[PDB]
Amino acid sequence: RPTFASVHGAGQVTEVHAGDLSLDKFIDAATLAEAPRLPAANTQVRTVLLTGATGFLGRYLALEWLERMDLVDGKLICLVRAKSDTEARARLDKTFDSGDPELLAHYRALAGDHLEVLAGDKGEADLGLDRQTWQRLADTVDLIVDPAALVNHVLPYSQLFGPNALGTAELLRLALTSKIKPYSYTSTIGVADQIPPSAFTEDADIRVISATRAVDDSYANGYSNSKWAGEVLLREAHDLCGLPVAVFRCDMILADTTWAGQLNVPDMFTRMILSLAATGIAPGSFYELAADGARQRAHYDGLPVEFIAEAISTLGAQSQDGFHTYHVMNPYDDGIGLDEFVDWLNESGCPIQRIADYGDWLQRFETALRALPDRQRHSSLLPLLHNYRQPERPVRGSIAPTDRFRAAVQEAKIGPDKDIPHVGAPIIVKYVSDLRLLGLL
Repeated sequence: RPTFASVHGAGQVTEVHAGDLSLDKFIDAATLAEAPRLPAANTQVRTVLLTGATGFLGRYLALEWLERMDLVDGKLICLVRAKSDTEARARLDKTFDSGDPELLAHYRALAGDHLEVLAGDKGEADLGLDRQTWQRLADTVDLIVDPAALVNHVLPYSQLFGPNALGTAELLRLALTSKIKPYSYTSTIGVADQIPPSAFTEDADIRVISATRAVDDSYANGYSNSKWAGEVLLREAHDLCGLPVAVFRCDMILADTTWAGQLNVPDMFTRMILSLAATGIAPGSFYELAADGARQRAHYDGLPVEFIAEAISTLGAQSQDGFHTYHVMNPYDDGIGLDEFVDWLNESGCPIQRIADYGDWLQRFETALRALPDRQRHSSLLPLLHNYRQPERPVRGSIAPTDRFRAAVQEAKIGPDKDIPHVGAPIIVKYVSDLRLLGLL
């Protein structure tokens, strides 16, 4: 099998190059030679392969695809990690049994005729699948939707290579066999960590603007490198056979209001809301104060999960030809930041008082967190407090450009706003109600 050492280490690896991620290292010559000669899958999608359905964004994508497949009497095939197909199906079923009877009924009804779950692993040859089954997927899948990844901000690229880079290449083997398949991929806006902002855009070829990258100790260095590698491989595949590709660079994915009991508990944002609610204390401002000591206008760049899933699905690779990259970010200079979230929590009846001095708040906050019972404390912000030692510098809008994504969302009239949504009080309040349902508050 291809490995991080084999691909990038041909001393230790201190830098990686886009050029090293050539398809010949991952895919056999016969497949590569044949790919440009193959026919395309039917433009009308009737079979979808979705990875990461047990994930937070992934489960929302599974609902979108189950609904879409229900329209056309089609099939959704989900690749899930488990020791057997039966166990894999049980894991997915559990994902949707969260204390919301309506969600459970909706999933069950759709799943009965439109869902197939296969146990597998992206890092393994043939996705860990039986060869005949892999061939069936190659023959029948009309779209690959691939949000699965190991999302870990502290691990090195050497360890994230298998699930995130090699895993992309394995899916590409499928996309390049029998019939050419559109591929929708989620990346991270964090790939910009090593790219000059003046050069970073949606339209750019990632291989050109990020040809060489460092391997080091900076935050999320490994994770961002791993996601970049998947984008590079997709670019190589597109040059080879023209497969339609949609890359969605995401960041903060928030909970949403339709279904109860659905949160990404370990996520830093979830931990922050639980912590504020449980302790009842917030700082005068989460952000740097102005010269006159006033609270400054700020914006929290995050988007609710249902909107993101709908956008990835509607604007994805099956929707048009070519290679398209989108920045799934909240671009508004709307004044809705962490301080506003605290105010919304209070308006909802969750009493949170402000401690004016940031340092004073931080010490009181750590003490209060330490005093919480184990179940709350374990899911709190305490293990991540080092990230909050200083107040945040406020930003008006997003750090990333969103011109292509916003225009596409507006053109497709996605969601209630027919545009990228703002974050509102219901999103924040949903964290509290869900935390209560889950037993954390």
